[PDB]
Amino acid sequence: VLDGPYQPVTFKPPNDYWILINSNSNGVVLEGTNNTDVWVAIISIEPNVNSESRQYSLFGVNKQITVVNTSNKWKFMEMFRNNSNAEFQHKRTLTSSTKLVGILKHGGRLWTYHGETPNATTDYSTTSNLNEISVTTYAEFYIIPRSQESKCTEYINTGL
Ligand SMILES: CC(=O)N[C@H]1[C@H](O[C@H]2[C@@H](O)[C@@H](CO)O[C@@H](O[C@H]3[C@H](O)[C@@H](O)[C@@H](O)O[C@@H]3CO)[C@@H]2O)O[C@H](CO)[C@@H](O)[C@@H]1O[C@@H]1O[C@H](CO)[C@H](O)[C@H](O)[C@H]1O[C@@H]1O[C@@H](C)[C@@H](O)[C@@H](O)[C@@H]1O
Repeated sequence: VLDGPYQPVTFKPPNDYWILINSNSNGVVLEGTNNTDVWVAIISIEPNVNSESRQYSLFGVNKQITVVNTSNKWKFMEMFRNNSNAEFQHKRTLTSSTKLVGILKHGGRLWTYHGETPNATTDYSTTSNLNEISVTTYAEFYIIPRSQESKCTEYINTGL
């Protein structure tokens, strides 16, 4: 039985649970910060978009990012910085036919998926303040224990 769907909210995800977000839409999918050394946002770009400048609100502030996606898959850009005075930079990308995006707090690190479905894999950003990372989701989501991560990886890559 799936733990969800839950509607968009700001919360503090517990350690060792995947938050799996089911985006139908373009724009910001999630954003998270501990206000110290992690700011992350995942931004969705629909299929077959030629190069263009778009505006996104990250933590209440408007940013202009130039995007492109000539694929028939959706593209999710992971934007990141580790300091409040820095600018957001593109760190990684997930290219997806399923439109599911994941985040996980585990083992002193923050985990997301990247690469291209059906072979998306996990990678991490480091932090010395993991517990304090909160997230705001902009679409409905499910919660899946890390003990069942192979299921979450299956969903990411082949659909709910
Ligand atoms: C190898 C592994 O288990 N991969 C896991 C990944 O594990 C990390 C994680 O636990 C971090 C925590 O900070 O520690 C890493 O290990 C450290 C170790 O403590 C020290 O030796 C240190 O000095 O260095 C190493 C490495 O830096 C662990 O390796 O955790 C992530 C987040 O949950 C998992 O996504 C990842 O799991 C693998 O993911 C692959 C896709 O990228 C692929 O799907 C693999 O099948 C998958 O592994 C399988 O599932 C895991 C959840 C776990 O059950 C593993 O045993 C299993 O093979």
